[PDB]
Amino acid sequence: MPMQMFMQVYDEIQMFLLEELELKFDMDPNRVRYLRKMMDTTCLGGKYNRGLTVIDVAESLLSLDGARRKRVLHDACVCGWMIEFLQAHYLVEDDIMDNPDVTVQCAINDGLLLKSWTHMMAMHFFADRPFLQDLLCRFNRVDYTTAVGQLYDVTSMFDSNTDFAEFTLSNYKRIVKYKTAYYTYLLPLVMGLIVSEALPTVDMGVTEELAMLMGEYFQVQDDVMDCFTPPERLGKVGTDIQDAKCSWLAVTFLAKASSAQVAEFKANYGSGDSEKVATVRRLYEEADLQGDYVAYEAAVAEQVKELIEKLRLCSPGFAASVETLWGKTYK
Amino acid sequence: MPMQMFMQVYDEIQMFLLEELELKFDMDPNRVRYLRKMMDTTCLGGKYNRGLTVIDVAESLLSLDGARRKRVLHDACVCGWMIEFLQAHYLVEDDIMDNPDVTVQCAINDGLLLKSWTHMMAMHFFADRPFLQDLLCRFNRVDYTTAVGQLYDVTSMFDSNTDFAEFTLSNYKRIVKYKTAYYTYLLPLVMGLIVSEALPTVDMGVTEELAMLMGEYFQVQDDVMDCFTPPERLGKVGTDIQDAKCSWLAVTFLAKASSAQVAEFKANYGSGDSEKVATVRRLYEEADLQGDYVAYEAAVAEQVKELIEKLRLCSPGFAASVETLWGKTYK
Ligand SMILES: O=C(O)Cc1c(Cl)sc2ccc(Cl)cc12
Ligand SMILES: O=C(O)Cc1c(Cl)sc2ccc(Cl)cc12
Repeated sequence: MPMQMFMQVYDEIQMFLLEELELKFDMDPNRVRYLRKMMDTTCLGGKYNRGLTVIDVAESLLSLDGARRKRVLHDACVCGWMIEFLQAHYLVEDDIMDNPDVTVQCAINDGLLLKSWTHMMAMHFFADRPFLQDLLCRFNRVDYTTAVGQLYDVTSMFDSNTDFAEFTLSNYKRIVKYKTAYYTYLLPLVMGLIVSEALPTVDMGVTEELAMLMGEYFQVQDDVMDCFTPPERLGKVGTDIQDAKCSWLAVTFLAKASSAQVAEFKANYGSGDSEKVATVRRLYEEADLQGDYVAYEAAVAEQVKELIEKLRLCSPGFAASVETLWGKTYK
Repeated sequence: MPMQMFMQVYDEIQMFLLEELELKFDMDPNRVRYLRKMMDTTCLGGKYNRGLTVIDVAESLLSLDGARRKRVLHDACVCGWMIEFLQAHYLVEDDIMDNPDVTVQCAINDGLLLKSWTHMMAMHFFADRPFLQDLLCRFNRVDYTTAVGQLYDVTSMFDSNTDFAEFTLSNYKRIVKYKTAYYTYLLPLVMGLIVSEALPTVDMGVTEELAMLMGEYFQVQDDVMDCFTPPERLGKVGTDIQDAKCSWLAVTFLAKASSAQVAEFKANYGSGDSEKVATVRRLYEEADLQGDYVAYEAAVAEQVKELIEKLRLCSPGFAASVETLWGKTYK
């Protein structure tokens, strides 16, 4: 029922958006079909973890009358597609960042449309909901937060706009929090609470802390996999070393390497050269970073498991949905 | 007083946005100063016609108590900077469209921040205004409209996503309406009405029609200047011919050229080659398009002058501000 409902609502949102373009925006069929294909290409195919989290949160909060239920679950699905479309928008923007060219014009246009669609679907489906303004404001603030996170990320290896000054655990956590944790972990949880009209019934502090911790757990595992998981298993080519990213491996290595090992890391980091990437990997391996990875994740897991209990004392149904979100990350 | 007030409010908005980043978003001074410079580079230096239109509309509607006045004029300035920042965002996106590259990453990031800033400044300055929701919805709808206009523009010379099928006056007007007229002419006028709480006191039909007509007048003159005004006088290098744009010159020429002249236009349009661009210019000159330009603009001017009178019958103060907006275009 969750996935089936989520896909049924996608068809509903898509038909609304496309009929609106045809009826109110003067769009010709060739362009409508082009946008149907583009929307399917960019919004479908993933795991829908962000979107499905909204549904899971709402169902927990209404179970713990069928007129309110049907409405809350539909609202949860629209909110879920708002986050999936926001994610689709970020992926398009990232694809331009890693590239009279009409393909680049179309990618920029696609990025703008996908973001505009999050507002169009909200303004329509939640038109007479009293939560519309708060939902829009929290969504916009989270989107802004992500752009700020991207600035921190993209400029991590620079400043005074090659320096390893910002290669610290505190800065790594700043990047993860802003760039990923707010829209991936916090926003789905918050949206599920908004639609359920149960936003003031939860300790936001513990929830924000949980979102940041789960985001941190996810990114550390993501960083390790980028470097060590082979492309056929990973589903992409890992480029963090070449890109000179402020990764968990890089910041952890710099705190435990010797002066000559740091000098060796500095001379080989941020290069496309196969042997320099391999030298970096050798340094991570020899510094027993994969042993430290196990313990770091376990300590984060202990903190997550503890905070869910504090949340469960005042918000039991919500804590079980935060538990399922965690199980999807801990997997 | 208008420009002085507008610039004073810019300093206020800038300091709010930058202090918010420093205090609430964990931003380091080097990045705050970088964003201050980027905001100044992208948002300042223009004529502020869109932003100043908001101020001019508000002042007409409150003159025709100092507590309501001071508030309405400040609100007009924030709305004006929302449109100027929206314009700054479109220009950045256009600059990416005409281009581990950190400069491209930063331009994409700049585009996202400038748009997010329109929401951040609205959510703060209008936090307890009853018009906040309507303002956000009308602004978002206009932004979406512009992205749709960009799709029509960028794909005008294509379809089934080189065809001159879409090189028609009706399609030219569709591009102008969506791509330019809604955010340049309609939005400043609408925002000035919103802040003045005088939105239901005007015939929206005549206003929308005026915005579309002024946008059309502006674009026809802009298209002609792109082709015939030399770069030192124009302030840019005119590239419409090379880019194979659906310009007023191209659509007007195709309706009055002979089969062999159309064949000559088709073989030379959309090329960077100096002699092919010159052949296109020769065709426009020989088809007496600059004679037709004079009459087309005069007919549009007659329609504009007439509709302002209809508007003046029920909304006199507003009509004088629509007259000043028109004088800035007719110049
Ligand atoms: O869905 C993604 O993009 C990344 C992703 C995983 Cl991989 S596991 C997981 C668990 C929860 C959430 Cl919200 C996201 C994710
Ligand atoms: O300001 C611009 O970008 C273009 C522009 C002119 Cl050039 S004259 C004029 C008159 C009114 C408005 Cl709203 C815009 C313009």
